[PDB]
Amino acid sequence: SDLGKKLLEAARAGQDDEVRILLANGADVNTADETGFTPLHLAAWEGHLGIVEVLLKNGADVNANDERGHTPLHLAAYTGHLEIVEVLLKNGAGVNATDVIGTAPLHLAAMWGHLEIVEVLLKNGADVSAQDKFGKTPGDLAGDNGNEWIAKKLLLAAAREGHREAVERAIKAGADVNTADETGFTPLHLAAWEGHLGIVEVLLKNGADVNANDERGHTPLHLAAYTGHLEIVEVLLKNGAGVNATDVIGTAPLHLAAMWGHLEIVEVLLKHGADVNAQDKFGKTPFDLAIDNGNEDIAEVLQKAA
Repeated sequence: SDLGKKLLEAARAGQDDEVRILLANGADVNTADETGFTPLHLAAWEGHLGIVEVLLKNGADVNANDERGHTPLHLAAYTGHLEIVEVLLKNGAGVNATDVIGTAPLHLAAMWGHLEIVEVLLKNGADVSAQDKFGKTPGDLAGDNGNEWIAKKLLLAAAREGHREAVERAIKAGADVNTADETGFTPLHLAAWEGHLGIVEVLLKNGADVNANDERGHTPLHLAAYTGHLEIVEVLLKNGAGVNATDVIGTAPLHLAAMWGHLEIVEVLLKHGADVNAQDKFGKTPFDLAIDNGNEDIAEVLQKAA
């Protein structure tokens, strides 16, 4: 096992050239010392991007467990090397790998304040509601530690993915219910777009702006009529959400509801009192967009109202 101890000292030191000589000689790429660290762990700790790509292309397991239950992704979120976190994820690493306590890479990335590391985990399907042994969520790890900006980015991912439990606790921690992302989507937009009704009423009960606009003037009432979730449009209109509100292109929720074929939504929009006369920037009424699309039932229902 002399080739493995010199491989661990070469992968930790950063001499990538000695790794090439020893791997071509037949050294095990997944040799574990007394602690269980594979060369992929030590290279992800010291931050040598060159050695990691060599170990991953010859057959190093991307989910190598040490004695403490740390995968190379767990050590990649703790050090803060953004370039190393995405290389492991593209090879098929565990986005929600647990620790001895149950700590996932989403927990460690939000604990030390690595925002760009937290953002890449959320793209690869990370569970924000993942719980460890003590009952602390990355939303709790972010709001208590003092990283309120990371708590906003974590609250937004929870409303988009659909984890209802990890939301009200962050509001109890002082999180902003009207916080927006890069495009302006509040958690009210993300909850009505994916069709997860459970946050729509509880976020509405705390005091979220129902007629809030994004960077392009899109209110959450527009998104509810687009996907066709009728049970969400009824709750939004119950509180007095703007039904005649349009975006920068003049697109009303009636324009979106008539394009995709949602008869039960078009009726409830006409129930609260919406004008068919509204047009977009192309001079197109909800009647004309339903004719070319291939959906005549909506065109006939508004024709009876016109």
